[PDB]
Amino acid sequence: NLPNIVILATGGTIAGSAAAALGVETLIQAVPELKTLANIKGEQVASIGSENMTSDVLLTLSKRVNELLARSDVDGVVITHGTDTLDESPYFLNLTVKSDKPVVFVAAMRPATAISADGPMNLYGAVKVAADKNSRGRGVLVVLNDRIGSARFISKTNASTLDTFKAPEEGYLGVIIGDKIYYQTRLDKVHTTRSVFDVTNVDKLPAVDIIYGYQDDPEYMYDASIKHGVKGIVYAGMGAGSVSKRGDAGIRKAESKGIVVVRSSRTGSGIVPPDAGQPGLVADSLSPAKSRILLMLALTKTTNPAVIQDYFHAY
Amino acid sequence: NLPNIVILATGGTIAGSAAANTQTTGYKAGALGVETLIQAVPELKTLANIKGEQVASIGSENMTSDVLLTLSKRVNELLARSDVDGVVITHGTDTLDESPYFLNLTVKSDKPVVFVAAMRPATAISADGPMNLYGAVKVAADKNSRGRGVLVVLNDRIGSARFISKTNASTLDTFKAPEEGYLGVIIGDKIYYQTRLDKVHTTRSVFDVTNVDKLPAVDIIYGYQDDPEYMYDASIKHGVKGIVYAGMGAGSVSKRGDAGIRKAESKGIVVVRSSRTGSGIVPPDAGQPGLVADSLSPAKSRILLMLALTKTTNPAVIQDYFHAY
Amino acid sequence: NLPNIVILATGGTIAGSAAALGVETLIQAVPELKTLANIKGEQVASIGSENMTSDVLLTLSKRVNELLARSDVDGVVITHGTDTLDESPYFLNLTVKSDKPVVFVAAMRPATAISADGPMNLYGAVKVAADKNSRGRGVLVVLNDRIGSARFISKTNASTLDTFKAPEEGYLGVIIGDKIYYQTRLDKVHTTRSVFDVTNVDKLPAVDIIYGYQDDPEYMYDASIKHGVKGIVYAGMGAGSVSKRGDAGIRKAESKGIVVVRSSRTGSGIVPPDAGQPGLVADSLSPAKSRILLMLALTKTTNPAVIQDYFHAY
Amino acid sequence: NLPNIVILATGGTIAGSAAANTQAGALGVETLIQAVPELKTLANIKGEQVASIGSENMTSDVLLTLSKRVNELLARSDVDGVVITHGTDTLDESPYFLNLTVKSDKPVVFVAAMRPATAISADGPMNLYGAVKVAADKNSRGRGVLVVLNDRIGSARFISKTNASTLDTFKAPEEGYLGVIIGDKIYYQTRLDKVHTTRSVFDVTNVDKLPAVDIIYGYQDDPEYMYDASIKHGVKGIVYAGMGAGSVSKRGDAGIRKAESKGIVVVRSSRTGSGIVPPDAGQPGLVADSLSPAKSRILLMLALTKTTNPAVIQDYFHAY
Ligand SMILES: N[C@@H](CC(=O)O)C(=O)O
Ligand SMILES: N[C@@H](CC(=O)O)C(=O)O
Ligand SMILES: N[C@@H](CC(=O)O)C(=O)O
Ligand SMILES: N[C@@H](CC(=O)O)C(=O)O
Repeated sequence: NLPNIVILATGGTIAGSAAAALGVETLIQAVPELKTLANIKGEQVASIGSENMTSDVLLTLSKRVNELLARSDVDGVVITHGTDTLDESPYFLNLTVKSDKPVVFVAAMRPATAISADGPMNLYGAVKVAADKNSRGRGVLVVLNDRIGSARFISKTNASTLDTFKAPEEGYLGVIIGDKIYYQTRLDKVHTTRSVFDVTNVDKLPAVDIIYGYQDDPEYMYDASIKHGVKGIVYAGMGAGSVSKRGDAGIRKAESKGIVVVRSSRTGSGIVPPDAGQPGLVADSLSPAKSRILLMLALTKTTNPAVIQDYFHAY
Repeated sequence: NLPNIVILATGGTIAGSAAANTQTTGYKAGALGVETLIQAVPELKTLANIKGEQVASIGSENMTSDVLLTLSKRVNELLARSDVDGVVITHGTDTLDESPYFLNLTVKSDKPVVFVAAMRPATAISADGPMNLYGAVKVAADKNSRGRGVLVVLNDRIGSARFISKTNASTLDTFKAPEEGYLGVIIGDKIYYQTRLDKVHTTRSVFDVTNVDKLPAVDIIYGYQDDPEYMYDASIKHGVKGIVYAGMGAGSVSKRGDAGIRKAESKGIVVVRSSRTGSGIVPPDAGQPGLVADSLSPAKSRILLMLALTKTTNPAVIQDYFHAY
Repeated sequence: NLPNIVILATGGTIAGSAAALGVETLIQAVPELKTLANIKGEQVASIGSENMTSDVLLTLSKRVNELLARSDVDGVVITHGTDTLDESPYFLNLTVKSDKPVVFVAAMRPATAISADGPMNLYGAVKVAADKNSRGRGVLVVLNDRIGSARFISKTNASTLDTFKAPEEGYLGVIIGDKIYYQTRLDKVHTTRSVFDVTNVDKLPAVDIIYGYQDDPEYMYDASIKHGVKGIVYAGMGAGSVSKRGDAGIRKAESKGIVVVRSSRTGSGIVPPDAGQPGLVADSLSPAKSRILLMLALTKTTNPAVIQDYFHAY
Repeated sequence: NLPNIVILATGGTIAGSAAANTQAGALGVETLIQAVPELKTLANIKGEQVASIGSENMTSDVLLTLSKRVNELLARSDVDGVVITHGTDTLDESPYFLNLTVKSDKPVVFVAAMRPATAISADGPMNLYGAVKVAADKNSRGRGVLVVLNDRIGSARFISKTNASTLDTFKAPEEGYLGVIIGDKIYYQTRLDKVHTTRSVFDVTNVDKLPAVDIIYGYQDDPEYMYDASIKHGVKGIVYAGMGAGSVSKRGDAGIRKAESKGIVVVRSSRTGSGIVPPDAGQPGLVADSLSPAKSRILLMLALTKTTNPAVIQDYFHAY
């Protein structure tokens, strides 16, 4: 009679130890309170720092997620993950998961052996959220610090705080307070069941690099991407994707070689607006790191700029 | 009879023209002169005797350190004069993260140095420029602005060069510091100071570019999943003196990054691990290469690192700098 | 071919003169509205929103409902002051019953100020209202290039242009470079799905807001009691926490049939249920929005459990 | 060798228990101290139990007691600083009281915790550690009264509970934090540009009862009678939690004026949660500057022990 939730562990600080790494079965054991929310099965997809998360491991994760959500005896899925790269992995699965069932990413800033470690509660909130049927159809979820954020908006905004994960402009989809879920907001983009993206039959994703925008920014960074035959480049623009004349050169250069370039921003938030005056596609409100994921996945369907641009406004 | 303020222009949307007023995105930055700017706010004659000066007429995307030196040498030139009470600097927003901070390190006077910008062209409806400029001259003329570090004014806020930054691509209230706030606000034609910068700045800064003609080259390299090593090889192949890593979370290096950083350190390039995050502390970790950016943005870390390398190549001296400025 | 939009004028700083105004002056001032829609102006009232009252709200609410029921009205823009934009839009959010966009707009600076925000806000509001894609999103609050939900957004700073924020909830959408980007949707009961109708209401119940604080006087409840208020909202310390003096005074009111909601003086967040304390609980609703919900709920029911649920659903 | 730090306990959720860890009985100061053995690496601790209450119930009387005692401790050469355990519900006020009230350079760090000590991932232990770390840094000196939760060091003058229930609640969007605590080092970033502690004129050393000040909220249809009830019960000051920038409706206008008739001092603050309420000649009452309703009661309250002069009280609000 209780929901059947699978915890796929991938590593991260939620799984570390010290005197201030640890497998899935322990994370579960450190919170016996999980018993009261779901029947839990644990599975170890990887044990790496999320900084070392790569498109390849994401292909395995995504495939295993869809494989499990296809099952009649799996109600939702909770994914244990680091925070340094939690910007990208949930957005990946938001684009790539074929189910309506809850996929929920959980993480912690303090390791399990820290004074007032956030992992235990984050995990509890994440399983509770996953075990809720009202949690379906919401897109991939990101749960830490009592907040349920959308994979499309939520990112790490502070380097070291427990409350890092924010989306200033779009808030949190909802909230977990006093052992109650409080949904307030619904993502208004294409995701999960409605997404045209399918990585089920993909062995390898196209390479996509990220170039920063800044005063005196080198044109030779683009030459690198161009040389190594990268498929896409995400410019992390000054302000609203603004390019200097080196950005301009580098980008236009890349574009003649058939490299799809998307101008995002280095600011943290907001719309990069369309502009005939500048080269490259526009990222809408997509962060540089999430733009990479969308571009990377977009480059498995098409190379067409207007089409991909279309994705960038809808996804 | 009243304070003598000088406005030094560098271009930017504050001085952008556009064909129509409904249009907010995609125009000509630095199309108009400091005199056109000043003329549109005749209210400034209530605050200051104003002299305008055109240092540059570029969009701040194209702001180069070469113009920064020139600008920094000029501010110091003026504030040393008896007839100059404070400077206002009109500037783009795209790169207003870095120019204020630069002069925060290189200005040598108590006097107010207030950068000012607009998110909307002068032609836009409800253009923020005039009010912003009014506030900028206000702050500058007020003796009580003295010794507060270099200041950034937009949207009735007075932020510190050290903390403030463009936090949104396109909104008027872009310039924020979640963790540090604003030194002061401007409300009902009054200045309210609330905060002071608890870092080293201006008069007490050890960095002096009065006689420097070429600042050392510093590249920023982003952190992300599947980040390539070859970007580090690129900076090395080009004789760069410092690299700022815009790291994942608190400057976390991937395998590729660790190796890339480490190649750079071999050939004597100083590496600072900053954060793509947007705020907060990158703490020392002796299990990771390069030094640590404290709470300085990749943009700002690039500036300090650059100016640091004019003084020393000592990794420990520079690490001290990040913790102090 | 171009959408029909009625701008309903209520007053506010968006319509103020200085030495450093009717709906038609406002319209005249943004000639670019003509590119967005065909515009009719109406002056519902001309007050500072600080002087906005339930009975003017009713007049407005019915008029809005009346306008939106026409074939030839596509949407409604309400010009209004900021000091009470917390309340007015939420009111309409529950009482309106078309999917047609109802867009409140305001300005922190008067039209005469350097870099006055009125014109641009008014432009945005109309653009939003004239967009087919705006339908059925609940009542909206446009200022400073954001589309806020009436359920969430509130004045968070006394005097800045960007005052209107909902930290926990962000914006519904945004207006950048002359285009609208919708991003999130109100996951609460609103407009067409709301049970709250005021068509047949002449006077709304009286509801007071009492502030929570160290040494808070119990007599404030005694006062609200003397004047036979129907409901009290408590702007509690923290998550709606009562002192002994608040505990007893609320319990006092509750025994006289007055319905008490416990909200927060904090600015955001959930006041969770608690059997150890009296009053109902305000979910994430502010004190000012709690008033609007409670006073409307009092037109329907006096039943604590039903009222309580409204606060979790609406 | 190590700094001597006194912990003064007043109660609060930091000292709060519950039946299960997934969700109240009181816990002593020494229970809080033994829960964190790592404190001994930071300082010598003395525990002192001043009160044991929810901060809902914190009164101006106990704050007087809390003040006199903190001044008495800090006056000693062998006391380097004091950490105060206090509920979150009324940390808006107590800290600011002490900020005007303490005569010492020496750190006064308030600490609290949003989740009970009993709760899974409870925030009490780490918060206090932080609070003691700050109180035992000699660099915490001369910064005014300090508030530590969620790794942040906030100024008493600015910081407030902005969310009902979350861990990161205590913010000040316009002013930020004075410092933060990250990876077991303190990082100072900002200084309070206001009169505080040693420069304050507010002396309650010989004050037994504080004047009464009510807070009356501003809203649509706001009743004039709140003001009358304030008046009837001999209140010496009223703080107005106004609409926008302390804006008064016809009723608050009449009501304030009435209270001004009786020599009740009124301050127009704001219900919004941040920002400047400007002077407006065409409106009654004094003006709060950027002070919240809660902190305004506190500043008004103390000003009325010193003076009843409208001009002088207004100066306090632009200075403190
Ligand atoms: N390096 C860690 C950081 C964290 O989880 O907080 C990670 O795996 O992402
Ligand atoms: N592209 C412009 C943006 C602005 O100033 O608002 C610049 O940086 O010059
Ligand atoms: N007093 C004005 C303030 C404003 O609109 O900004 C009002 O009507 O609310
Ligand atoms: N009721 C508690 C709330 C808390 O501390 O979290 C108090 O203020 O004492």
